Amino acid sequence: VNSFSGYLKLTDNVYIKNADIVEEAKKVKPTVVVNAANVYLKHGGGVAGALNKATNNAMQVESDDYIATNGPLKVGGSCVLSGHNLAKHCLHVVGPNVNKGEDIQLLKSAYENFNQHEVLLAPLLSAGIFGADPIHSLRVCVDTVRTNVYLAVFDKNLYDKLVSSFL
Ligand SMILES: N#Cc1c[nH]c2ncnc(Sc3c(F)cc(F)cc3F)c12
Repeated sequence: VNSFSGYLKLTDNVYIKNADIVEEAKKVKPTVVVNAANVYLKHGGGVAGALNKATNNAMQVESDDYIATNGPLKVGGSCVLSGHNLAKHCLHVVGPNVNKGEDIQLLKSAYENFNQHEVLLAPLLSAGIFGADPIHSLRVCVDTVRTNVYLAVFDKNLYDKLVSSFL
């Protein structure tokens, strides 16, 4: 039993809800919140911009030190950093950005990072400003992630479409 509330169950391990991931993280304080990161951990907009703002820029400060030490992530890769006031940990996962020409096949690799954590609160990877089809992102999620994932979908209109078209 966990503290996530109001989710629709899609599969044995994938759950979904119309919610603002920032407000959902602040309420649940999950072990792991997933950020829709880029390789530079520059959290400017989309989910990353919103998560970073909620930490009062502490996520960005931590991230800049991480990059100065380690260099950029790979597309499809991830790193674990602090969750600050939102979660115990933040798993920064880089899905391919379609508006950058990156191979959508890397989306499966990106979701594989979720399997290193038993339970996660997460957005759909590569959705929103990363330009991929959210219906496709949900399909890859369900077909790749084996651990317990609670998906927050900000757009109520998109959420209803994701539910109604789910196979
Ligand atoms: N900005 C911003 C946000 C603030 N809270 C959020 N909670 C969830 N998602 C997003 S952005 C987004 C989207 F619009 C569509 C999609 F398919 C995947 C996404 F990550 C935000």
